[PDB]
Amino acid sequence: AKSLQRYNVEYTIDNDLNRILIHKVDNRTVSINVIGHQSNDSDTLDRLHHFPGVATSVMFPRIDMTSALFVLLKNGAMARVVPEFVYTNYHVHKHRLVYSQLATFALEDRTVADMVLIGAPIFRNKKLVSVVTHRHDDRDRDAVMFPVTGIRPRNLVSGQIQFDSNNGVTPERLLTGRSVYGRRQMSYLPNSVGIKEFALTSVANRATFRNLTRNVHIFYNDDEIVITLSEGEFEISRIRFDGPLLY
Amino acid sequence: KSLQRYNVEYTIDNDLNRILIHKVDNRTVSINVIGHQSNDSDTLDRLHHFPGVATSVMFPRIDMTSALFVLLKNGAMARVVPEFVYTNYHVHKHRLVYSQLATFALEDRTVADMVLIGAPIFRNKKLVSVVTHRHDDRDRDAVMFPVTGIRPRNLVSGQIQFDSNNGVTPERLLTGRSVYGRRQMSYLPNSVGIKEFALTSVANRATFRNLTRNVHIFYNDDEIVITLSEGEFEISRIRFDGPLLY
Ligand SMILES: [Cl-]
Ligand SMILES: [Cl-]
Ligand SMILES: [Cl-]
Repeated sequence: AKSLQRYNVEYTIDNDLNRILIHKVDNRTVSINVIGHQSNDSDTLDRLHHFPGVATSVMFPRIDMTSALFVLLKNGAMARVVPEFVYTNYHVHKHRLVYSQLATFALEDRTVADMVLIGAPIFRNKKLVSVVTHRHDDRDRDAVMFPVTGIRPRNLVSGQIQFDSNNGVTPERLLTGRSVYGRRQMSYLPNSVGIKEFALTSVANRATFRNLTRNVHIFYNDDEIVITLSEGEFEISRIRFDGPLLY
Repeated sequence: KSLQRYNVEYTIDNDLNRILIHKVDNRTVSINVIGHQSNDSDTLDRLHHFPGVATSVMFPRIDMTSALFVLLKNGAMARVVPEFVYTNYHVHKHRLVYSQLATFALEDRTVADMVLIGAPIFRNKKLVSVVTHRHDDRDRDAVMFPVTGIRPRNLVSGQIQFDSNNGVTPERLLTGRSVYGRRQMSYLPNSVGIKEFALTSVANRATFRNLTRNVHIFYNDDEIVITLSEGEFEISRIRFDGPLLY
């Protein structure tokens, strides 16, 4: 297999897995690995930059929500896209959650969207800035949405959380009439003790939960994301910011 | 005797240059402007906490385009638009409460000096928040006033429980340094340098397990980094836009 080239990127197309593999950037060998929401926990990813959905030996710089980018298509042409939307994505590697709001572009033409392969280079002023990781067919917008992973854009939030649990992180939809405390979402009144008594009881009993297994939960709806870190049932921390969550 | 404006009953305290709100919506309330560190009274525990306040009344979400009216010491009101974003925080009983907040600016310092700590802030003739902190943004040459309450859309809020009795003291992130956990360091030694420090701390994670939890807030004009650490091991970080109200 001989490598194709575009701008500062040498790559190949893998038709079995329907992916693009980047072999060189700026004239040297790189490792750019698209991760699902959960990595394989390989030690060799430890020494790479992590942004949601990717572990990369190459820095992905900050983009804004107004400048045009060019994403490489399966046929060698490129699509001009403006990442003016905001979606949140995440992955877990070795008991560390990496999450961020990310600038996100949309493709209304699903013929073009199907030509965008996992791992496809995303260019800004003829230099690689990111690669295609995840996609989400948005019902309400009737468009396929593509986050552009990399360094946190201005006006958005990113973070990381170390936890203990081996089941990883699985986001859960926040049901109507429920509020979150720690690991749990509950209605205000009992039935289940109810969120107000639970939160008060968990805080009062802080010392019994000290040093127990740390769990991270991600509660989402269309409008809001809540991320909590808990030990036992005690909520060590919470973060709240705008959805949508790419999931 | 109490003064009354819209749904609020209040008094002006001249000795302390602050406004005390006694009633909202025909009932007795407790609205307490907190510094960056509360006195840790148990009576604040059952109140709503938003940065700089503990309040028995809900402060609803505001947007950054609609007009608000802040009550002045002379009984008149200033029309303000909270179009700016600042971050504020306070600590109550080893819990940090922080949030980006919609913030208005007063360029006229004579009017700003008529805005008192605790002054009611009105939206459509109903209390929505109160004046808490202010900041002379000598860059934009205006006095900035956060409007504390529920996190506005597009902004971030959070809370972190920690152990240390010394509270949280923000620190300016110096040029050429990067943060890991409790520390900001340059990349190369002279100490150990942040790259070597972060790797060693992550490798030695189990040696810091269950040690004292500290929260640090690292800031410059453009960015705020908030970390939670046990010993030197960074449990979590969050990064978002400055400025910090401090
Ligand atoms: Cl590049
Ligand atoms: Cl981060
Ligand atoms: Cl919060």
